Amino acid sequence: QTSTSSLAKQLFQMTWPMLFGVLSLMSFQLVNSAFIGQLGVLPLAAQGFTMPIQMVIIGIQVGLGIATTAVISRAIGAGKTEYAKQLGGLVIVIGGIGVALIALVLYLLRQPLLGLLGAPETVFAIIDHYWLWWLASAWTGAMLYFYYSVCRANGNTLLPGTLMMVTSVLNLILDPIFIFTFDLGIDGAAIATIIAFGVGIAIVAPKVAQRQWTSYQWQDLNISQSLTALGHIMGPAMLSQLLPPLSSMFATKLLASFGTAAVAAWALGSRFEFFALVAVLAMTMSLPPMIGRMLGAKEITHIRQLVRIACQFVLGFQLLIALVTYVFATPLAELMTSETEVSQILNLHLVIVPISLGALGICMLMVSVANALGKSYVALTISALRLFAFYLPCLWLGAHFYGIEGLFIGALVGNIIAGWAAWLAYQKALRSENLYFQ
Repeated sequence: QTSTSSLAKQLFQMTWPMLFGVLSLMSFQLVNSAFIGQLGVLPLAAQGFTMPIQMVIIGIQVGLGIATTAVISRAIGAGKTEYAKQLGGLVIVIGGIGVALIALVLYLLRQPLLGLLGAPETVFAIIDHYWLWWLASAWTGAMLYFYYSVCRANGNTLLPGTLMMVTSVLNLILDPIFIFTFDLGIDGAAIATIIAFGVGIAIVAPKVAQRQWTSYQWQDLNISQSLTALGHIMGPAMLSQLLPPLSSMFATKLLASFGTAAVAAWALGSRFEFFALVAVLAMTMSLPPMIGRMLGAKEITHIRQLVRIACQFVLGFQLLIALVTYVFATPLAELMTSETEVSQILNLHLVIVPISLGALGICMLMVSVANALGKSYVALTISALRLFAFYLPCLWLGAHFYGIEGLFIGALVGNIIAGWAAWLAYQKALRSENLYFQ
């Protein structure tokens, strides 16, 4: 009886610092957009065309972290102590060089990239000097995140969780000082980020080295086999990241047919989703290290128990959020926007979609769990199935025959099927190979 209780408590202590960390980031990024917005239309338009490349940088970013968490934590479970810290140092290296190359390429090809996005001619002039500072903030942020991945892989989410809160507060304070006081404008937004993340790096890196989680003594390390182990998970994981923006991207091509108010409501509605799913998002970062470590230690019974405990939480916890959002949908929508036409559409989104978020959370959880078991291709399938087989077809059918209301209903049944399909893929993955014999 203690076994279930012990696992449930281990999961909670592992997840709650990740949760407060995730909440800190999204909170600041909202306040940061308000700060940039006070500069003018053209600056805010410049930040708008930067988000596409950000989601790609972040896509590559967490793709490596997922591989890092899975490969390293499993080595610890197997008792491969030295191999675990050598990999830690290897991740920091390939992440540092790889992201530096992307950032270098992105800046050189800015003029064509903004062409495919079709930006105003004035926005080009802002990007020329903003992306220099911003891509530097992107590299710095990726590095800090890589240190976090090494911490989580060693069973520590408290330290990255704590530093995410510290890095957000510092970023919040430096924002008005560098943007307005020092009068740097939009550049001050990126500069405030480099310093906030740099200070985060200054704290975590000595701590990680102190516990010998990173090593650069690669004298007895098979580089090619180690890069194969990482790349095996990293490969499909990045592709899995390229799909969720396409869920909201392709949805805005459909949206434009119903006016400028339907689009604005969906931007707000989908923004609510991320906050309504922070618990699952945090669990996506705390569950893989536990699973990966147990897989190496052949604790297969506890893996099944933990995943089911985590599944029961997500299903029940998102049911409550759905219920709360349901009864308070009208004042919530009117609080999120003062545009009456936008509020009414958003009102409909908050009583239809949120009840499906428990199913979508399961889908998210299975993708992260599948990756932790080394099943990166099983994970990619679930992601691709969710997007092209269920979500997009259901959105389009509802939008074609029933308009904005049908589109929301489509999102509902699309998430329910996805989550139920994600669970079955998981069950099938356990029967494909006996985990007791690797």
